[PDB]
Amino acid sequence: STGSATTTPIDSLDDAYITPVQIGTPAQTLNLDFDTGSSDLWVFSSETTASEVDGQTIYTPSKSTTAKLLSGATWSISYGDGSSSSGDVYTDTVSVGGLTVTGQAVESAKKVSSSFTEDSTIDGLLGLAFSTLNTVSPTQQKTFFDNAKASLDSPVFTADLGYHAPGTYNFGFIDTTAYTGSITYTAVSTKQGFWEWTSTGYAVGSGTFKSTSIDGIADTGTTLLYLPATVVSAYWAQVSGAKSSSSVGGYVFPCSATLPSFTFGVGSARIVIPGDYIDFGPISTGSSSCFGGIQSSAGIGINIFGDVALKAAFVVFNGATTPTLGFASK
Repeated sequence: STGSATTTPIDSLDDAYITPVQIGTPAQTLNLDFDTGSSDLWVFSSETTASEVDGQTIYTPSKSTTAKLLSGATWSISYGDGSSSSGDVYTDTVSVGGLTVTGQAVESAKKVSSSFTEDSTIDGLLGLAFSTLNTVSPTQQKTFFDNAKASLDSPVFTADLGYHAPGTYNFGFIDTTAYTGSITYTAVSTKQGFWEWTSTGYAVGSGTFKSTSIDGIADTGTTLLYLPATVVSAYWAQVSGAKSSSSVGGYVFPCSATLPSFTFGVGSARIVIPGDYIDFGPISTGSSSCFGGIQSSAGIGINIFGDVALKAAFVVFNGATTPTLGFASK
């Protein structure tokens, strides 16, 4: 089997992407944030504290003939940005782009943090990291991909995120028309439960490539590119007037700037992030200070190849017995 679904930016900045997901019988379609940095599929629901719902579409398990309470199971997750959610668990039928999993754990939120409430466009998350990170207790549950894997034509999914435009998540096949040149594959460590890999270096604009190992995660659920302070300083040094602002919470730059590109290495291959992808616009409405899309990972504890990086590539998440990651230009 295969599946193919379009993923759409939630706003003009590409802060996140939503993908429609069918849950239950008859189908209830929710728009979920596919997150290769976590491993829970959770939804706003009829059980979510009413004051914490503001415009989201909810899953109502009592209206699904295939929903079953997973007795005794609870979940609770905290994300890198400080947001969180928790609740109980149902199993139900879940379909993505024509690919159907029966008995998928659907984690129903009883509580969500303010960041989730305040984002009316995201109805939940669909985790695509390794199932070892799943938070359901006392019986850990599998991700949608893990459950689908054996049925897929090939044990892979691909992320093809757009810049200020829709893109695609495919399951079970590699669309050879969706990228240019060849896909370069690189080793993955699953030791931390992430799609963790090592970039071979970077360049800023038309500058020379610096060969240096950068360990990080491919994370569709993180907006920006978070890299070591040395790398980030070298980038922003090429933008007149750019500075790190502790009050704002990262590097800012004059909105009048033309940003240089940023290249990262994948083996001997190179992925080029155009400068415009690194512009996250005014820090507040009407400001002439703009927020940068490359930020320091110092004190995150890990480097994160988030959407800024991934949307410059066609990315293969290869879930074979020994997982790997592939990157192509597009």
